Amino acid sequence: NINESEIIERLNSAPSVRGFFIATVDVFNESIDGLIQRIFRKDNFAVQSVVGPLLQDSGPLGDLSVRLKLLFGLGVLPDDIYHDIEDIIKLKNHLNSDASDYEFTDPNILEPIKKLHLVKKMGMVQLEVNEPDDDIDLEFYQLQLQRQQQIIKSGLSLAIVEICNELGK
Amino acid sequence: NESEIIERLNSAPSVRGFFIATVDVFNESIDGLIQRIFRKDNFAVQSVVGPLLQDSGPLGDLSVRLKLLFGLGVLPDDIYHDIEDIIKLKNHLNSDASDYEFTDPNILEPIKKLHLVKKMGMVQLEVNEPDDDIDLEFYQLQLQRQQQIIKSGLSLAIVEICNELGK
Repeated sequence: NINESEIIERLNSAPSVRGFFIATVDVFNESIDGLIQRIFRKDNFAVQSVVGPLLQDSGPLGDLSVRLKLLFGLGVLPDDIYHDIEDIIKLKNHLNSDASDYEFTDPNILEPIKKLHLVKKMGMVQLEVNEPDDDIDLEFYQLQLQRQQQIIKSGLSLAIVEICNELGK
Repeated sequence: NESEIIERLNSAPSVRGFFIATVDVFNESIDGLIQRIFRKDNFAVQSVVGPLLQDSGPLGDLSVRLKLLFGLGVLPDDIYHDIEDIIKLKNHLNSDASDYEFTDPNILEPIKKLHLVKKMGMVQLEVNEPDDDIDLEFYQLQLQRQQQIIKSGLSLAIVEICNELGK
């Protein structure tokens, strides 16, 4: 349970969508930084004297996105993982450029998340929406809509958790 | 391979000329290394790898791309430093309005400092003069002889380095 419950606890904690996505790229960031470090000899102080700078923020390999391209290019990440992470990073940036807030139930969020290889792998679960003159009562109309969101977000969180597990092997 | 590059180092008319050809050589040898160490197939991969490697890309640079090859464990310490070291030097030269000569100290000392020139075996020195004048003829001709062997020595180092880069 450990590692997983930690990070998914962390994702729950995220109050908002923008909050959420920030936390997940952060999560990935740490997760591939554990990898980058497993491939550049953890140790020689001589060798870290090249590598450290290479990988610092200001360095040519400072940035998460480039760090992905490398690992992918280098035959270390699988296609499907390379794309998913990239796709999520790119989504976070969009939202972070966007003045309007969105919800996990919204087309321009939900649809991105469907395209993602890993939700295609794990399949997905969604609560049926509000329809006029269907059984749903309007006093609950709202709490139910929150509840759709928490379902979607949780599926996503499981995807993310899976992804970090692969990155860990 | 081994030879059409001894011709390159040869046809170089000058210290500056020499070092420019020699990092060109380093540049293309290491290119083909870097290239084989990366995935080199699928469009999607060549779609990511293409631009990563190209010049404006993060791995555009030679020296960046040596740095990474070293950190991956691919290049031995000795050869990383030597290439790096010879690069510092070509650049030095390329920023310096003064022409030097292989027997000049700012030039020969750092070349004697490389791991291969110590290791393959081009080791010596030579007193600075000439004694007076009525002597500059003779002395010119010894220098001329030394330059050409120090030139040759480094050339051995360089072509060796390259034959490792491919191996």
